[PDB]
Amino acid sequence: MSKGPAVGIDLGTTYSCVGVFQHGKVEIIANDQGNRTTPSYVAFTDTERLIGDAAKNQVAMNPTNTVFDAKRLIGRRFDDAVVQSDMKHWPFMVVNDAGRPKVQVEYKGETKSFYPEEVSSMVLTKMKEIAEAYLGKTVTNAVVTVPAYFNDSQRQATKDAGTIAGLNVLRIINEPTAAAIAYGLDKKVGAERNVLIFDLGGGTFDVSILTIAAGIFEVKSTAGDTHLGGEDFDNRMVNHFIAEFKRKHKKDISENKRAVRRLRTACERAKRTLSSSTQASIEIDSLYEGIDFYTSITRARFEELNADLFRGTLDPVEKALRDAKLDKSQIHDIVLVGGSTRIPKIQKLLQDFFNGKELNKSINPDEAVAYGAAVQAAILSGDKSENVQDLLLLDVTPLSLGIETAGGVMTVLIKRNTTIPTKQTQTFTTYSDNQPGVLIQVYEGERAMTKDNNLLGKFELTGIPPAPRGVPQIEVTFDIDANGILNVSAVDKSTGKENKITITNDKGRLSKEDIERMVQEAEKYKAEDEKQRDKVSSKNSLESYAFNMKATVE
Repeated sequence: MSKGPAVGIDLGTTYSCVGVFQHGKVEIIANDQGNRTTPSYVAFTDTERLIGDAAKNQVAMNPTNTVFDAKRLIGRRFDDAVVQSDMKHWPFMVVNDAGRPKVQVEYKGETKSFYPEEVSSMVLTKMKEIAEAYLGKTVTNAVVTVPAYFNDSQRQATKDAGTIAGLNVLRIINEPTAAAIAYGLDKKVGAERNVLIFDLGGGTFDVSILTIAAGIFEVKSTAGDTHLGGEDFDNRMVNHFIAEFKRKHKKDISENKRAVRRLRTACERAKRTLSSSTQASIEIDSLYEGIDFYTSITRARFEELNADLFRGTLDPVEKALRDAKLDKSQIHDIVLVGGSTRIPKIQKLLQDFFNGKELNKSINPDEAVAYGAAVQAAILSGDKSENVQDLLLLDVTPLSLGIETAGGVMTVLIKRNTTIPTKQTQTFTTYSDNQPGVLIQVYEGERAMTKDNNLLGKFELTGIPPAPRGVPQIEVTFDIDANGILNVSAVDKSTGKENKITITNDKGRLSKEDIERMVQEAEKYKAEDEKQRDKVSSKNSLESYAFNMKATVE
């Protein structure tokens, strides 16, 4: 049963990467031309379909038929605005075939249209063969990564792209998570940990704040820039020089395209140099009108030229940190991913922002994602990962615990991940005037409304002395002992009367899967939720009725 291990793939916008976990080590597969990453390009000519390095190298000559940025369409509807705004930036065509987009090209003389998922399948196919060449055995099982903001639609389209290329997609995990996995930030289990994934690619920038605990991943917030990346920084260097030329020789090399191409390439190499040297040389023989161009930029002017672009970097970090509701100091880990994160200045800013905290960057930033996806791929096929046999780990709550408050809303008493033997208490009041009593109803789950969580038990507390709405004081208590049992009790603070219910939290009633499946939903609905997070107000208990009364309109 050793006919094909597991394959991890980072389906990136501009480039893609495929690695594999073999012999207790991750290995990033180089392609047929020696590259670790492969351009996500698919060119169509009158004699063949090109993919990867080969397609991209001829883009200059066959612009209208060399497609790229398919990841920006995947799962979307032709009328999506994001799509309408992007189309305006591409050489090739996008047509609307019954609601969904299709790139149209001239292939072998004929006009052809392709769904995005297919364009991607072509990328995954070259990726698949890259692996099969290295492994010498057919590749079938693969983990494909995707951005955290992607919606169900996009996830399924990314998944269809793999099955179209004969790939069985074990699972789709988020790029921020895959990154964390590559750095084994999950296997560090103990206290709850917050992780900020700082991803700066060739043209995409994404910030993610993850909370890991008990090997479970929850996406707290996402933020970034969908049109910012390395390319942009090179541009800053390219115009710099165009001007410098026009100023030295009173000649604008803009007319000539090849001149510009040559310029942009020289700058691309200089940027790389600048990440590890304080200067970079620029030598182009007969750049424009026979004129030779020989100069050199200092990291300082490079930084000066992208000054705003670089600092702007922290805004999405700040935003993300806010939407995640926590201070910079509450971040346990910072992870660097994306080629652009090699730029000294970017690192300086990120680190000076966190007061010198150490940055996780040892793993090639371009491979981190493909790397982790490869690691996650093994575990789902056969890989030693039983850390729960050394002694006694840290027992925390699997799912948030709580009670229904007027309106049918969830009010947590003990959020998930709280150490195990703890008792949390909170006070409530009646909703309407002279309320007979309150209905205590224990709920579990991570969603905002109780209808979206699981009901574990309920008990009433009658005998509340008639009082103006908001006067009675009921002290609810959630007590969880060592062995995991939950005891929910309510006390009317004006009399001493109480009532309790013991809930059997014992038995593997929740597998790793259930938790995740549920956390994923909570983040998939973080909006309807963070917005429903304003429906009513306060902590008051319903007139002794579960929100299982008559539902109304839309």
